[PDB]
Amino acid sequence: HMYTDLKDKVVVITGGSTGLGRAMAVRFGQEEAKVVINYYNNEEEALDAKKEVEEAGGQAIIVQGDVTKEEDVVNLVQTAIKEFGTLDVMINNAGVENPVPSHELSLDNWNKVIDTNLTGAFLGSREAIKYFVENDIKGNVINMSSVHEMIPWPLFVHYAASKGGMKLMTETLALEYAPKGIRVNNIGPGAMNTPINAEKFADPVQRADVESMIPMGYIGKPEEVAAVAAFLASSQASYVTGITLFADGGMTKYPSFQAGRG
Amino acid sequence: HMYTDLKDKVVVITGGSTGLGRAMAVRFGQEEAKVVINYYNNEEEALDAKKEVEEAGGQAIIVQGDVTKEEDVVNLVQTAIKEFGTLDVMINNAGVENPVPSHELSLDNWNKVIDTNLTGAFLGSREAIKYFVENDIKGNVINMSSVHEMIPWPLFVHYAASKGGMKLMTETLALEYAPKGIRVNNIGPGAMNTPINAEKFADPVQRADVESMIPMGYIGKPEEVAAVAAFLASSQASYVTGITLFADGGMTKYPSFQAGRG
Amino acid sequence: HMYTDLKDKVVVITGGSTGLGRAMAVRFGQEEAKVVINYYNNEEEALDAKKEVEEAGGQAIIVQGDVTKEEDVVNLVQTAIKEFGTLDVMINNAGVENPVPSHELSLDNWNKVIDTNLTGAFLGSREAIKYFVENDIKGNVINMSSVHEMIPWPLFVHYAASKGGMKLMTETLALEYAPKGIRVNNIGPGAMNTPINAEKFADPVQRADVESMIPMGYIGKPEEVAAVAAFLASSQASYVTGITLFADGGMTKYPSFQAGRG
Amino acid sequence: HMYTDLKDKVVVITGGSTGLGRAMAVRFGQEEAKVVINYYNNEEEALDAKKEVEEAGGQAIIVQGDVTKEEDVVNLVQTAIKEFGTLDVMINNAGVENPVPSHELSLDNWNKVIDTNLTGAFLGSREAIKYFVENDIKGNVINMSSVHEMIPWPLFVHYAASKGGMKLMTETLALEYAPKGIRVNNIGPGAMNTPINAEKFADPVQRADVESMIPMGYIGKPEEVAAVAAFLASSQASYVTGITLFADGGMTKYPSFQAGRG
Ligand SMILES: OC[C@H]1O[C@@H](O)[C@H](O)[C@@H](O)[C@@H]1O
Ligand SMILES: OC[C@H]1O[C@@H](O)[C@H](O)[C@@H](O)[C@@H]1O
Ligand SMILES: OC[C@H]1O[C@@H](O)[C@H](O)[C@@H](O)[C@@H]1O
Ligand SMILES: OC[C@H]1O[C@@H](O)[C@H](O)[C@@H](O)[C@@H]1O
Repeated sequence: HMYTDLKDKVVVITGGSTGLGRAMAVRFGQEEAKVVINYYNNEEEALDAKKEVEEAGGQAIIVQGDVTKEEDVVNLVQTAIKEFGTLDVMINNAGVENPVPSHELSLDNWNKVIDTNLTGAFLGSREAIKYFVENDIKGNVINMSSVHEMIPWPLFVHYAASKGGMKLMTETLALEYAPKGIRVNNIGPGAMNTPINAEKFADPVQRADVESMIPMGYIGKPEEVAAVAAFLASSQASYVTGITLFADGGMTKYPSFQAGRG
Repeated sequence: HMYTDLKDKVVVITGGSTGLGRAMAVRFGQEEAKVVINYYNNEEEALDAKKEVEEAGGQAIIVQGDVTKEEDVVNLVQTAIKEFGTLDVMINNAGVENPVPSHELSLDNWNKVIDTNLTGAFLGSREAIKYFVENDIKGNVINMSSVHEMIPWPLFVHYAASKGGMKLMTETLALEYAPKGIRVNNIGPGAMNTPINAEKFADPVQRADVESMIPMGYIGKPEEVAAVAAFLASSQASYVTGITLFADGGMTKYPSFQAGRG
Repeated sequence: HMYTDLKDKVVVITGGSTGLGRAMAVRFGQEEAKVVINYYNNEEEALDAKKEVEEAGGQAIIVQGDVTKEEDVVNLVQTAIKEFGTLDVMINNAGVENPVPSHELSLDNWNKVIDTNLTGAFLGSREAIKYFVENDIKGNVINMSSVHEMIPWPLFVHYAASKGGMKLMTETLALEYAPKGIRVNNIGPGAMNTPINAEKFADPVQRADVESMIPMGYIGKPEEVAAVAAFLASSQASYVTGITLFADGGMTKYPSFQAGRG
Repeated sequence: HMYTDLKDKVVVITGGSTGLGRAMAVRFGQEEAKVVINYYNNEEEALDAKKEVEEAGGQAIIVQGDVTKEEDVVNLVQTAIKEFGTLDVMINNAGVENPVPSHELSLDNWNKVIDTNLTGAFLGSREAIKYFVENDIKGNVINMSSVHEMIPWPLFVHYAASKGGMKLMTETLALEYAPKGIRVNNIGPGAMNTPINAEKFADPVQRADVESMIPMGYIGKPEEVAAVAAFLASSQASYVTGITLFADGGMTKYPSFQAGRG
């Protein structure tokens, strides 16, 4: 397989039962890693994810946890260490979103997205780094961001804020822990073919509309994001820290400006 | 009298009793605006500031409120509309910070900084914009960010995240409400001579350290940021929305690279 | 009379006879500065502009010069120091553009745009700064960039490259000369009502297209950019160096994402 | 070997006989690619580079060319096609630099760095894209940038400009040709252990000084950059376009801000 240094590395993935999280679990499974699949409520998908990793060539366990609960995040990293012996790669992937005019967005709804998307990533990143520091491991953090750490998003001001914060969070932790050989990076996916977008992409006018904002002309396959995660996690990215690697088919390049418009 | 168009405009300023908030309070006073001074903690400072605004040629009230409590933020905008008749410029200035190695940062300390710096600014922005939409006003929002929406800040991951989040929040709201003539901008201060820095700068070794990180060579004067706020709030900045205007004596330009090191 | 500190300052403006350069010429005229108007091609326009500056309350000369010729740029600064006694603000405004699919762009067409847009601004900046260093003056440089130092621009790769280059040039010179009190900033215009756009906008379908890409909804007025220049040149912007201040009605905020598409 | 899709891909590398260029030739040689090594004057190093590629498992030819001469760049891509059958990956790596106070930097010296670093990359990128377009190949461009497309660099204003322009050049070409499946990306190396820096890193105070601006605490090995190039060139980066992937050990994260300074 591709990245041989990933063999038997322990990888924790939050929201890892579906979409990008699942595709990442499978890919790390293809690299013969030991994957810890976090999930919120749907146990059966997690169990399904677990079997793919096994079938792909990897070891895997599943662990229930809500990333807005500190104890769950703490339990997740502890369970990983308990079961597999260590922790090598931490992937904070869980996220929620919903459209609301910003002047009508409730505090509770704002908080839910901030707590889940940003705070949960802080908690995950903290617990992993704590462990790498205490055990002198040159570990790796991957935080799942979005093109929306750069692209503003009307109706999604909570989401946009959460990823803008995630960017400075990541860049801070990378600077802080770079002297310990702990690397910290973001991935910035564009429009991806995942369960949350599977509704949106039903309407063929909606699918076309979204595709019109992707310069490469297609909605990303989750495996294309998982490829970026495996690269970033590997010793191939040894000198890469504090970055956001956008995998968006050009979406951050301002799709309205194609053909010399403007 | 510089920006005549600011005369009699209503300007609400969270944390307007000390530091940059006070400096801005005074400045809109010099432009003879109606300044609403929010304070949390210390009425005697707020009273002293209400005075300066009045001497400078302005009108002023003081309103107690915690920016992390929704009712306090809603009450603040409502109070401005009761006392002065309307709202023209919403300035979200309140912020806090404290150094903690990130792997040792507690969730509550993380939450306090996020709640204060980012969520309070969201609440402030939301309440102002709502007032602007429903009443057909081409209002203005200034969000007080930091060089640290761009410069990462070890020991201050919570603060950095809050300002990174404020950037995307500001940019989203600027895009979302631009077609309505509502402008939304950030100011990015560097190291300013304010109460938030008084302990740091009292230590002559630390003042010297901070100064060596400012290309222009001096710690900023709070009135140098207030000049930026007056400009942005004015119709001089009519085509200017969604920006962060750094007032940092060059700090974002990478102080370690002066004289061609690297 | 807004920025009183600008009274009697010497302001050199390349391409100051039309468009934004003219708008800026007039504006420093209103601040009663001494405006030196560089023009390349068309004395009758430059004469018409010299007039407006004089009517507005300013003093003005016109100086013929090609910004791609070093002797012309050196002569221009020298002429300003001969006619007016000194130099206070150097504004590098001259720029050109034309659409060509990039894979069909000729080296000479690439070179013309680079030479004009970036190298001319370097030469202008260099000559002004040299004058500032050797004579202990806390002078000011404004470089006229574009939303396209950030927004990529198919069919205009040469123009985009020139402005991306202008950004790093400006930022380097701001850092390099900050300890001397010399400030160096960019302005980033969006789509402005100028001669460079007259053909584009004459076509009502094209004017409508461009307008749909501006969040604020209108093509910018040249005086809205000149307001930004007056601010930056003033001592109001004393702590502001190394920035790009976009005046673009929100264009850099990603027009394709209005209303939550994506 | 790692990226099997790279087997027998034709890769052109400018300045590919030494430093990062050489390390990239070798790595692509390790992936059993066919490498075309451009070089300026030192034929013997090129010949050495050629043999490593062969010994690493790859096919290779060498070709003399000055990237400031259009005919040489045109000849380079033509020779690649002549000899190997096609072109798949174009890598514009050639670059020069030298320290000069900016107000003393000559036009000729400015031009040399602009012509080499930026214009040469445009020429290389153009010739490759022309070929991919005419032959419906989903080819790949990698432009060698620097941390200095983001980090300003006093005494190196020409270099900083050239890479700032390279960034917008790349991002433009990525947006323009994304609909054809042609990806265009930058790599942003920090301080790397290469012939040009081999002088600087002799002085142990200079080596230490440079290392003090690398958060990860070491000067990059050229192979760590070559790893990024192989990733970007591969179908693993299928959804990655228009990006700059910094490989700088954290240098862009503002090294002066370590330990909560500022
Ligand atoms: O680091 C520069 C400055 O950034 C500001 O946002 C902080 O409030 C200061 O405490 C700090 O000195
Ligand atoms: O400053 C970091 C590094 O940047 C690169 O672009 C330069 O070529 C190196 O010489 C330098 O050490
Ligand atoms: O695309 C927005 C605008 O950018 C400016 O820099 C160009 O000069 C205009 O022609 C263009 O309309
Ligand atoms: O807007 C592009 C994409 O950004 C992602 O962050 C969101 O989760 C997707 O739903 C969206 O389609």
